[PDB]
Amino acid sequence: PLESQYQVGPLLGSGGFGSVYSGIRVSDNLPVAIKHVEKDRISDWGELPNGTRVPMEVVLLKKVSSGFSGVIRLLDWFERPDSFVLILERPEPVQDLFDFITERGALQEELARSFFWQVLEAVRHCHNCGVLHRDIKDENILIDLNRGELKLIDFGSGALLKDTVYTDFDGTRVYSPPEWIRYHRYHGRSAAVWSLGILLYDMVCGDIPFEHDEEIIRGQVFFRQRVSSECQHLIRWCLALRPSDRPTFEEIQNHPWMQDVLLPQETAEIHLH
Ligand SMILES: CCN(CC)CCCCCN1c2ccccc2Oc2ccc(Cl)cc21
Repeated sequence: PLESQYQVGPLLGSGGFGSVYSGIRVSDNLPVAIKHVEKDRISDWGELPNGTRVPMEVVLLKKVSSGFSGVIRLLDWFERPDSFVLILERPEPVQDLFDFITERGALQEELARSFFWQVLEAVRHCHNCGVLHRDIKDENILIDLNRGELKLIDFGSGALLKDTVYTDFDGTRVYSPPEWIRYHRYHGRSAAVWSLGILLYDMVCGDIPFEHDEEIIRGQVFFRQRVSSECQHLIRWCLALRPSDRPTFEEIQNHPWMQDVLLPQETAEIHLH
């Protein structure tokens, strides 16, 4: 019934996450994204309420797709003999944040503030749902250009949130914290905060701060672009070398740089129309 219920469109991209296509749900013409992954390329498995064997991505997406949030929701899934197929929300028009920043350069702080806030709200949501994303970055954030609303994608390197140590990582290296680089050990939240510092820098500078492992471990941040003392301070805080010197989500959201955020719609009127 998968081919009956969805009309397939153009390929949107492919990579470690599989292949993703543009789609339309024939029911009510809902725009969707159709993502295929081959079974032998799945290392991470978990189980359902009814308890069948599924990719962990499905377990994690189910856990975060209840109610509204800043997460692209899993609408349905299908097993095939050699692959799983996931039906996801698709905003229209949409652009990922990597492309947006490539095209438009470093973001004005008012815009970075709005965007970064919405990311923080989405990541808190995942955390509340018992999900750790583990690959927060520009390419995993979609922008609904009409509503000014950001949406997290790609739970393929994620895990159940826990309070004990993680000793595996298959997210993006240049967003990975120094403790991972040095010990192959991190805890969830504070590694997430590090990734968020990288993202914020990326937003306001138009590129990431560190390329090589030794820069990550050195942790010295240099600004190529004019950025306010308050934004610089938040970034250097998120990027504390010691995980315990990093702020909590609450402390990030109470930081003075974070005050007076624009709502999504205003953000789109000002910056996106
Ligand atoms: C690197 C950005 N872009 C170049 C053209 C490649 C597209 C990667 C994003 C595809 N994606 C996507 C990638 C990886 C996991 C889930 C995903 O869910 C989506 C849902 C809706 C849309 Cl519109 C897109 C996705």
